[PDB]
Amino acid sequence: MEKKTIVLGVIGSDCHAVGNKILDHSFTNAGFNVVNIGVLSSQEDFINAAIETKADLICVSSLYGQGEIDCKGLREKCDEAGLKGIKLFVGGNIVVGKQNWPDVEQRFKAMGFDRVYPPGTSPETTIADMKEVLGVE
Repeated sequence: MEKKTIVLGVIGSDCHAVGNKILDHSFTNAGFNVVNIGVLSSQEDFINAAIETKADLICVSSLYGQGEIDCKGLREKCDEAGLKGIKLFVGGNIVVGKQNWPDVEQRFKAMGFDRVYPPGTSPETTIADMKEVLGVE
């Protein structure tokens, strides 16, 4: 929970990475470690490196630009009950929704250990990245 490990990346077509947008600065604001992959959706590949670095949380810079891979990727990592990564502050993740998610995160509402930053947030919300996840939920 206070593990120094933040694996960040993804994003689709949007300049380059307006998510990169120093969410890694929040690393510093968490006294955590950096595990920037890039703009890939390395599931089972960075899951092998999630044992390595010991990914505490995952920060996606995409509102579904990772598929059902990253969706039931970390949910499967919970359901793994071996790989630690039950904290997923998934930036963007599904547009036109906040709290009230469709049938998709209806089942992942029950899980709902993953929060999302609504489209139109700020890096001010990333100060709140590791403020809530490290604090209490």
